[PDB]
Amino acid sequence: MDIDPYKEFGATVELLSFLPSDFFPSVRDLLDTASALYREALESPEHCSPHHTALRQAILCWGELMTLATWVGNNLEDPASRDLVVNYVNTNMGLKIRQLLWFHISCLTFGRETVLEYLVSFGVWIRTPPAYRPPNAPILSTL
Amino acid sequence: MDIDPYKEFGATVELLSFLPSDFFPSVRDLLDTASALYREALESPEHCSPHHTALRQAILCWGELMTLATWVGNNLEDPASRDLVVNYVNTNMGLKIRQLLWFHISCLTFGRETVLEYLVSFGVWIRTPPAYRPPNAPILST
Amino acid sequence: MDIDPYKEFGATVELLSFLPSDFFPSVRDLLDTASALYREALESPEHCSPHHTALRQAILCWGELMTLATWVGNNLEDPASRDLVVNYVNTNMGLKIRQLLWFHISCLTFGRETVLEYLVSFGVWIRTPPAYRPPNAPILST
Amino acid sequence: MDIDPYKEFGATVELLSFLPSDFFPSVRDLLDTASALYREALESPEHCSPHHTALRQAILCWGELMTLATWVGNNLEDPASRDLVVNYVNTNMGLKIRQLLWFHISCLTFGRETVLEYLVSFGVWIRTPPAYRPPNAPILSTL
Amino acid sequence: MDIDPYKEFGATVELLSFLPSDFFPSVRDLLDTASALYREALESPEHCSPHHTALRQAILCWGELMTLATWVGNNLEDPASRDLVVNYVNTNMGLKIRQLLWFHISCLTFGRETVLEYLVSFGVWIRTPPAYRPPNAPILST
Amino acid sequence: MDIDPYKEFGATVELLSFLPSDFFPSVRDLLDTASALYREALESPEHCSPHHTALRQAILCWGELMTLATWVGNNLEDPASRDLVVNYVNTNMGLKIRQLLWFHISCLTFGRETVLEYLVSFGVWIRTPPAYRPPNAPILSTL
Repeated sequence: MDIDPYKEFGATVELLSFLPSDFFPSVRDLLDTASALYREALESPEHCSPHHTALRQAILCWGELMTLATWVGNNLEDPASRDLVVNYVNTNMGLKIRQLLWFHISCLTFGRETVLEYLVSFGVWIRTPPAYRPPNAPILSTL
Repeated sequence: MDIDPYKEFGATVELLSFLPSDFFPSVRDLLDTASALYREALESPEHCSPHHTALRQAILCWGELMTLATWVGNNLEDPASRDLVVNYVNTNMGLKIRQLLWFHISCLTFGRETVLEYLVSFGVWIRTPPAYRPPNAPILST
Repeated sequence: MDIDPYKEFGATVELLSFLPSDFFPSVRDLLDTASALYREALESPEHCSPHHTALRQAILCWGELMTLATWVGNNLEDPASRDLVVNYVNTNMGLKIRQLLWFHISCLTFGRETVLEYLVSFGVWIRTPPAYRPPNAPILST
Repeated sequence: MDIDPYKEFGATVELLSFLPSDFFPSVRDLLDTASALYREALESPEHCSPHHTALRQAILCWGELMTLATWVGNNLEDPASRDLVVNYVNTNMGLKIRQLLWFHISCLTFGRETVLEYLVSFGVWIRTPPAYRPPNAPILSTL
Repeated sequence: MDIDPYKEFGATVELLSFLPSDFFPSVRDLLDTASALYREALESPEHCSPHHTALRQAILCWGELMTLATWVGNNLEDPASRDLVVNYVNTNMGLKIRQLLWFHISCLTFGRETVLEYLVSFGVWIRTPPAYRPPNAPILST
Repeated sequence: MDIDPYKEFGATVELLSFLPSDFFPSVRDLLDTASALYREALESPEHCSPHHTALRQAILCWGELMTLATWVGNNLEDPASRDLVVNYVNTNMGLKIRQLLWFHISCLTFGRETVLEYLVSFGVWIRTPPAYRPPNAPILSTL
């Protein structure tokens, strides 16, 4: 089927799109911030929000990838190739895990509302030829 | 953090262990059955349930794997290892995705409780000395 | 337009897929069982139910096929191909008519819900790794 | 058993009989008009009327025939014969699908009542030796 | 994003289809008629209706084509190819611009309901073995 | 008849002119965004607003071009000429689509008024000799 991981949460991949690669922080730091401030919840037996759920679920798919790597490590041979893989994992696939981890964690910290609004305004901005883009981009805050 | 896929849904990685690895059916079949009776919802724009959410995501996770699985086969020159990876993805990672798709699709179909009851009800059979283990094992149903 | 035989009756061509082709019994038997417990109604002059209506029509569709099946055998001179057709009719087209007669006669007999539940309840079994698939498969009944 | 596809709908094959071959329009156009103005319904999960039901069911038997043809096409050999079949399909069998598609669609558009009445009066007419038949036949309308 | 220019006006492209393509009048004609009885409005500063709005925009899209059209014959040498373009424009596209301008100008003239009613009406009549149909096809009136 | 696509939206082509043409984002982008936040509506059987309507219809004129385009690159023999047309479309006609797509998507996202004001405002900035045209420029968003 065609599942947009974002509909549920009133967002759509096309929207969450305009956020440029450089925008999301490190998978680590993402993970890091999640455990830093949602661990307890995340660990707990309480689904805490469709948001929380997804987050766990993602924090997890990521791990599996980490292992796919660590095994491609002590298993794939021709370094050159065993490396081709490890980077695909570590990068492309990573970048994706980043959005997810971002979109969620952030909602968890400013609210689907605040987050979505941000996304909309960020777009507007980023969609602007520099010639007219205000100097600095729109940072996400709590208001 | 140590997040258990199954904690919030009343089960636990430990519990699911009751079920023998070679028992969850084919990812395909799982996907197949999901789209067969949840396409709609899954596709809906309203979490229909934590189960729904989970399932959606797991489906999608598997998906990413499949793409990695492809680009690997389309970017690893040396077959030997390309194939080495193209399987691990397609097989081991598969197991996990398999458990997930089952535990959730299964609940969506029969009910967390029923499902959990099943898991327990299954252990038994499976852990029962061959001497006395019924011909038919327990099976989920309505 | 893409009309699904089974949409209005709460199922769907996809769902019925759960059942293996070589599982619907013989057109005969179907017809036989229909006339055995619905001749009356089927023959009545009041739709007794959308199911009834459908069934009536499907019975009749099969019928037309059978006639085509005959006139072919009585009008195609070259056996080879005459026989070529006389089978396709009698066999492939048959499958479909078979599913139909079953899904409807079955509901008429046990109940859309029960029937639908059955289909789902069946998938399971069928999709269950041989290692653990019960001896007896699920079966409809009262 | 002896099922008259028309009893259900207070009609009988003998009645629906007098309608002459030339009377029904093309299977296509029938189909065409159905999709043109009942598609939605027809597609929908709602049985919409014993009428609708039958219609779907027929729109469908027709298709199967189309395929019986298309396969007799890329499968039957001796053209001469592979053609004998394709025409039986396309004609005799077709003419029948036509009535059905007609009788239903029409009720769906003027009502079992109006339709049946028409049929009765049409008969009367058509059953008349030309010597006495009014010039033009009775067309079906909404009143 | 599947968008049917006709949905919001209670009609559909498949419906507008029902009428034979050759039955819609000339872009010119249509155009001239819109100007004939709507210039004012179309030109007006207040959308006078979804119809007006659509119609307006439609007149304008057509325009851009007539332009693309020109610049082509005015920048293209290979006339066969230059003409291929210049025609496809005036044909396969016009036909659409044709029905679109008709569905709207006609609605603004007789009324959505009617227009719609007309469509089925004719469509059907036109497909009726003449032996049995009103003598002369129907037409739009207030 | 001289029809201004913008008149009935209390603005005019001559006004939008304030915005330097090179400033509208990509048709894609624009489309992408429209879908990110209006698909649902756009798609619906309810005219939702002059904006929605105009917009639906423009989202289409585009496609008609993208199609004339495709067909062109598939029926014109002489390539150089093919590629001539294929650009004048994909590029020139495009800008105009770009304008609409923006102007409408933009009002639907921030409001005819706002949108209108933006223009006048942006105008000012831009009209301003470099010597004095400030750092950031006007821009719609959520502060």
